[PDB]
Amino acid sequence: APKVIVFISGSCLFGAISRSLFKKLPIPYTVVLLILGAILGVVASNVPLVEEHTRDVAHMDPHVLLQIFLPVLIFESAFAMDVHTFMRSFSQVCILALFGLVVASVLTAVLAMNLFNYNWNFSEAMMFGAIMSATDPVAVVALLKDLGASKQLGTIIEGESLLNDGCAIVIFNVFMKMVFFPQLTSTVGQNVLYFLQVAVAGPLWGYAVAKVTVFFLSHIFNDALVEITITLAATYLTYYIGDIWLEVSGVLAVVVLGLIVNAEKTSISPEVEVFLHRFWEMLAYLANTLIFMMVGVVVTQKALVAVDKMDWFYLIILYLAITIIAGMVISLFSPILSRIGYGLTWRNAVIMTWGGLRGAVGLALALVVENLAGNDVIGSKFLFHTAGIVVLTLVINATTIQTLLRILGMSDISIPKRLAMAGAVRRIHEGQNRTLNMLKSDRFLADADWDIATAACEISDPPSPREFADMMEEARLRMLKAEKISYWKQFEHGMLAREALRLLVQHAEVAADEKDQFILVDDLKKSWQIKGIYPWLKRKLEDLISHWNKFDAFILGLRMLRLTKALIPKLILVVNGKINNQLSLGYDVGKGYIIGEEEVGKIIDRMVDNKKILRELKHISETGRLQVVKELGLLQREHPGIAVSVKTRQAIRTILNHSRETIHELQGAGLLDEMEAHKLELTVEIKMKRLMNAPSSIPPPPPENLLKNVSWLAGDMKLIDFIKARASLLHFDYGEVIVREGDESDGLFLIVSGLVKLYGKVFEDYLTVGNVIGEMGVLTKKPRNATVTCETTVQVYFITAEDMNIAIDTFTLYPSLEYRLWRVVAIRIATPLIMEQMAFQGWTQEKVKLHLERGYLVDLAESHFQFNIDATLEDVILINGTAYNAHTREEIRSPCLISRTVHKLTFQYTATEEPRLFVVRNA
Amino acid sequence: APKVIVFISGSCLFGAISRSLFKKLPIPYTVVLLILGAILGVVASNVPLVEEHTRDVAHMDPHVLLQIFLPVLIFESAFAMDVHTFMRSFSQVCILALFGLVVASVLTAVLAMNLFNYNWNFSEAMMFGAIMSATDPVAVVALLKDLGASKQLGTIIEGESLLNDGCAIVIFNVFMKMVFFPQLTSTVGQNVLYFLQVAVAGPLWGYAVAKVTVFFLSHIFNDALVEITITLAATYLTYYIGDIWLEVSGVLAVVVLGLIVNAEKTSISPEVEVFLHRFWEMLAYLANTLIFMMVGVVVTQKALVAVDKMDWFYLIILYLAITIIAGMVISLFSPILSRIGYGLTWRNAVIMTWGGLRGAVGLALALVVENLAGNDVIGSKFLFHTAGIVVLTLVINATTIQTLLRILGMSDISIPKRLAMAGAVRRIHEGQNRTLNMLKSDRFLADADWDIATAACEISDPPSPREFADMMEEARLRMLKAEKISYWKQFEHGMLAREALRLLVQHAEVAADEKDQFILVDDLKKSWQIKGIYPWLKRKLEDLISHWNKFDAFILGLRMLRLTKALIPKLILVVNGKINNQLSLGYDVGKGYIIGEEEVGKIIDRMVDNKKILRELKHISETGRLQVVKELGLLQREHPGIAVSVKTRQAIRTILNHSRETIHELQGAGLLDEMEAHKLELTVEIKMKRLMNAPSSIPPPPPENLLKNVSWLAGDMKLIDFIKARASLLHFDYGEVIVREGDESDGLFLIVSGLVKLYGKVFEDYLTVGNVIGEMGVLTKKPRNATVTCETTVQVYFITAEDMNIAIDTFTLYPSLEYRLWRVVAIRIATPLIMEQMAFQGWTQEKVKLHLERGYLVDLAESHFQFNIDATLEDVILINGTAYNAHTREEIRSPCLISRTVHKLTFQYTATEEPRLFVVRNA
Repeated sequence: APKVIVFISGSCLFGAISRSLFKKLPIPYTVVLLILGAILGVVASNVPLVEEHTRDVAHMDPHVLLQIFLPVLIFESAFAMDVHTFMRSFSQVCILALFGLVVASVLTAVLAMNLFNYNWNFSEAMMFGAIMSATDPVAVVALLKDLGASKQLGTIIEGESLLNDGCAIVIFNVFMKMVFFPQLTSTVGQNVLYFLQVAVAGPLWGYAVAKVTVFFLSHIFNDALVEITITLAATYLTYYIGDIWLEVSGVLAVVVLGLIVNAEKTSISPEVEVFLHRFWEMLAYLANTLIFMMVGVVVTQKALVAVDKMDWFYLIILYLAITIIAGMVISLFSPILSRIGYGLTWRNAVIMTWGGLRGAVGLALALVVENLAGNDVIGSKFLFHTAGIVVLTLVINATTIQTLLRILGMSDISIPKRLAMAGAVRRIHEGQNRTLNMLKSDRFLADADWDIATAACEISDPPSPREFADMMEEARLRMLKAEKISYWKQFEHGMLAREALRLLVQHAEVAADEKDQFILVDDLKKSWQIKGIYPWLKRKLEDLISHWNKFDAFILGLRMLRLTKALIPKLILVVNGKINNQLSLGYDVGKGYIIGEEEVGKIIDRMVDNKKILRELKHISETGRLQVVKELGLLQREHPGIAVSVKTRQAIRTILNHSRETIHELQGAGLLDEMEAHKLELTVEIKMKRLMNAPSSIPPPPPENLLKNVSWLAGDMKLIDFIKARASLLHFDYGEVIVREGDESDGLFLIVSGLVKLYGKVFEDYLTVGNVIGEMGVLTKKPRNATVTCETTVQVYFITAEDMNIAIDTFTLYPSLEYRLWRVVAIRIATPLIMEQMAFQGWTQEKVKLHLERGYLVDLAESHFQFNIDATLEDVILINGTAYNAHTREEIRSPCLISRTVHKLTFQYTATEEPRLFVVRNA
Repeated sequence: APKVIVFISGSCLFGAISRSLFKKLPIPYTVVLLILGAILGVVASNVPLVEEHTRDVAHMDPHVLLQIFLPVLIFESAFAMDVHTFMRSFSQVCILALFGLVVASVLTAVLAMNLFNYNWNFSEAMMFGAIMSATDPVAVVALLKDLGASKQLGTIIEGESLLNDGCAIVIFNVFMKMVFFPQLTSTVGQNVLYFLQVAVAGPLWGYAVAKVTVFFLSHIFNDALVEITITLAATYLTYYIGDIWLEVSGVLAVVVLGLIVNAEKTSISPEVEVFLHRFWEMLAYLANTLIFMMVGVVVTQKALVAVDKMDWFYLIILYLAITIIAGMVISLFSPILSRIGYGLTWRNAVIMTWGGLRGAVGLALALVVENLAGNDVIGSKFLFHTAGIVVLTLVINATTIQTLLRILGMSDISIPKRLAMAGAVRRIHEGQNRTLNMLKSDRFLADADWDIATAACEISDPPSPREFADMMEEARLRMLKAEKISYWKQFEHGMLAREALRLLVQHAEVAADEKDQFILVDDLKKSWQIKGIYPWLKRKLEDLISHWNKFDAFILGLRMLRLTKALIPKLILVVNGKINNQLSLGYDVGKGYIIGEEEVGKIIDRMVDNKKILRELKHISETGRLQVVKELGLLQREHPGIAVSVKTRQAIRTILNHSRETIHELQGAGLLDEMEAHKLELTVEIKMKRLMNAPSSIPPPPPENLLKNVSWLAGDMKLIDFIKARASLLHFDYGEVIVREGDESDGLFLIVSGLVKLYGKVFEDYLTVGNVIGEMGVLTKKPRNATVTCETTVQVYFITAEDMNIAIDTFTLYPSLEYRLWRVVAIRIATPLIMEQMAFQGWTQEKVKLHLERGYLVDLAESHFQFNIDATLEDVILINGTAYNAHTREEIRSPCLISRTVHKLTFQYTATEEPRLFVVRNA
């Protein structure tokens, strides 16, 4: 009876011990395992009891390694990697990785045939090439996440290594079938059919099963066990069908499946995602430790009894030559990918070519070859050379990559990061000091040994023009830091998607590394300019495509061609989603950029000593913002329905995020137990996942609905009825100027279609559908100050000023028309004042807008032209009028944000400014 | 070749479909599976292809069910429940479940022998009894948590059912060995040895392996894969060693192991805990669906071809009889557990006896019996009756338990809960309305179809003396709700342990649903009165136990008795930990209760209109708080070292929780990226887990250290040196009075040892080590006002008032001695004023103390006896003096919290009150 429990349990214990011991040491733990296996070799040669307990797991069948270990390893490697970052450059890195692996494998095969003294043929040479070209992503990604080198470098290395592993496995399987089973003979047609199968019908099958199971899981809500078991059963079924047909080359199918399940994040809850990630990580860890222990035992038992010194000499030459080949291949290839539009610097190139670490896949293939060889020396030579390369790489490169990284400055100590950690540590120290000072005066905790508590406070973490150039450089660095801070603050507020945030911080770090450059709008255009591609032409053909009835009558197994009609709309819907999946992210960059830009403007205007530097910075940032908003408006005009759908999606996402924030604030205040908060969050999540299944296209609403749903017209049917009675429709062509600066208040505008340009005073802006022009002119009777030019053909709704005055006089309820108009113009004119004065850390646009929404416009008629100040109200803003303080005789004119030390003030009535002001009282 | 993939994958898919369909319907989904299995029976009898694909999984070996399915099911049921709640009721539930199960099994066996027409001996009858006495916890607890019946009832049912399953498995194994393998013959000695093995050496082995692996895992930090694989390997090794020796009765061992790994929460990360819970849940779900499908297929194929109508009649009689037996057993037992000190009401009794749901364990045992029987009719009768009872129970009881629950009012709609959900929903609606009003005025999102956004707002959730009795009843309910709110607020602030919070809410609900009583101090005493038990006597013997050296010299395999000396201290340390594990929770109740009281005394007095009700409520709450603090002080006096250790632990826990709060606040503000926050939280968690490994006992510091570490003496060596020079030591016995009311300000007193009572004018308190008495008298020169009586023997440090006046005159630095004293007395006198005035939702003692710590005592010399008010400062508190406002001539006397509308005011200098006041300026 075979005996396996002792070996498996001892290997698990040895993996645990060696993994915990070598956490601080620079070499990986796995080599220790190999070393331990070597010891278990020698003892097993002498004591027959250890041989009896080891030989049943050490000398396994090759089919266990080819069917159980390798698919698990490759699927975990393809599952852990973030697919979305791989997708932005998937085709380019695909061609790079495949051609590089083939070139390297052929070069190593020719070297093995020529340099070695053994008599090896060509089909036993590409086996050696494909064995020693299967790198490992996990070790290098762990190393790069340890010192924090770079996200892009890590994910590029991970993707290239995964592709290398896949095609190396395919090549090895083909040539193993050629060598060890010579009776299997095929012609050129059979070979091209097999290649077509492997490279087409495998990944297609995996994609099909992945999409079918995602469609299944989309019907299941609030059920984790079902999602877990369905995903695991689907993974096994994909592997089983792809492995009875394509043999080992079927692993590609499950690889593709992993990527699909790694991409979709709506139909699968995050708990299921983390459980599946941990499950496959544990399985791959088991397989890896087992493979290393077996390779150590076998290489000590039988592979080191037929080795000469010439073998060691060949091994060291081989180690030099594989790195030389990798470096030459990368250096030769890099001009081509630079030409094609892929960024590959030379420092990234040298790090990547020195970062090839051989892993357990090469050892598994070598073990399979050794098991199939039998008593021939080819198996021993294969295993010895593969283990030698693995140990040499794990000893040398895994330690010298830190030296190369520190020398080249891939991850240099960023003064931004230094200031951030210093500020966080200082705040932590102040908070701990305050907490300790509070606790030492408590009534109960008055006798504890405070030396230990004080020891718990230990927190530690590791005018020349050239001077003006240095000043503008550091101002640029501070601007980029403020931009990154704004991006992070927006993301934590539930305003930006993860992909949008990643793109923004990528552009930020590149502009930090650029030669005194900033975020370029031309570079930013790639976020939303992928709208005009083959999906658009396909949608046009599909909604352009009578003859159908004639064809169906002619048909009456071609009857299933009727299903073509049933497939006509669905594809259209599908392609709509693709356009949606390109438009939303675009907005999630564009609008987001806008918001961030405004904040950083104020920041530089409060920190640059030289006025010229801040002036030029403000100019370039403002023209970038203007270009972004113009392009956004043009995109809105180009494609109406998808824009409406994405705006509805954004509004619902913001509403649900703020409701969740209310839930958390209530739960932390003790008014809600865990059960009620859990249930209400469950309802919110159900509504969010329903929103994720909303239609990707929505018909554009008619202009009557836009007139009805004005932010101040809503509330009563009389208001909208009278406005509809007295509204005019106006059409304007290209290049027309509607009103000019200095013209009187003819009335109130409403952009219901098109894009318009509003310029005057040096300030300009672009307005789109839903915007309203000229409320101040119709309210305060002052002439207009901004000329509007029609950027394109524009339809507007014009309401005359006399009709608005009549409507104001007609309705005098508590939510008065004039009151609502003045409140709206008050918040719109008071937001920048609070932005300029209260520019502290932690106040975003959404929070300040909600805070102003809590406030109200306060009448001064009851106060008899003299406002009573208070310490209860957070802020008071002078919107209209002129305030006079008898104390010190202080005269302030609107608009202004008066200081908190300002006491009671009086007003004087005039025919040009009736006193109106805004207050935000506390709760 | 056996064919298994189709059956397993189809069963998984059918489980998914039936689980999704029956999420709303009342009956459980599993019966559907059984029904589907029935269909798969009939087809398999006709089509030979379905028979070929089914017969290799439907008719399995009994050893698969006895070795793979049952250990997984029992381990999962043992691993799911909370072990601490089971251990709290261990003494009664264990004996109740075991003896009641034996009584029920014997009764069912006798009924099977007598009522049925089959000729069965006693051993097969007891096998039948043990098969049909194995209930199921998961369905019952899922039903009880669905309608929210009760947590305690659910966990009691869960524990009792787990013990039922274990004992039923043991009895079944013994009688199966008696019946189906008659050659295995044993005497009385072999039987008692086997019973001793099963009931002693199994659980002991599981306990030993669990403790060893917990000790192993305690050396591993920030490593999830190692913890997961070590725990899984340990579980398998425990099962394997306990199954080659005890056969199926070895499952008890792994059961115990589960409980241990379910108890420890320090050495195992929460991520590992949730992964292990999900892993075992998925495995048990697989085993359950497989068992139900196989039992359906087998019961339709062969078990329903040898059934008469008398079998159905016997089945319905048996279904009546099992419920009758369970009810009679529970009703007969309940007086005994009520006498022994266990709460078992009749409503809980009837719900528990109607809530016994048969599960998959009975079906697995029936399948094993059917497989072992062969062609005899006993297997068919067993399987038919077991499946009939399972389906009858799952159809009837799983639906009528809701009817009984609603009729008896186990979970009635609590008006407290109704008010809480109504307030939360109202706040949610107001917040969503505010967010929508903000969004509809945005510059970009102005064209989205707002009908969908408005539809997203749809969120909803389902003077007579007798009148004075009703009023005091509702006031009591309001007081208990305020107490529960305070408990939840304290727990979310990182101040209470989960067990302490559970204990407090248990007392809160018991005092709510029982009479007009409140939370009783006598009932609360059980939290910290388990200190005086056999651990204390054992510690005394172990530290009273030369002679050992003489015995070792006499010995020089008794040499290993020298290890007894090495075993001497460790056990002592162990027992110290046990005492710590009893003291900490006591404080986590006691202090917590005090804080809860310090909330309600600031709430109900503002709510109750009648002075009598609030007066009596305040009286009873005050005397309860006084009893609690007196008992706490006596406990501190009883055991010094453990009290010092737990107080140090509490201080460090609070410091680390507040540092984590600061980290989260910084991360949400955008100043910290995800990586920096992750690393700093990792360091905080490392320090927290180091604190969890701190010594359980600490030597008491000398009084010199207590004098040195005064909250205001620290800062300079000269101050502490002079104080140590001029400090006197005083000793007082029982019943002595140190000072009396009206006596002159002799000086400051420091309590360094003992408990003292301070009473005076109607208010009284108890003071302990570290408290300071008489700062106001030594500062303002006012004579004393509260007498102090020595509750026990007390050592104090006495400092004369003249010496402190000399010290005040000697040191005049920026942190002056008088300044520090006045600040300390100012915050101590100003906390209750803010508690009374600002009694809003969300202000706790810690937050208000930190807010006052941010503030400072403001000098009035620079203001020339006229303070300037501002709107920047949050609050201003009058400490000493009399404020005069020339406007409206307002005179305010110390102490008072002036209103926020109070403007600038002047002061008049007097020899009795130098003007001093506290302010808390904003950031």
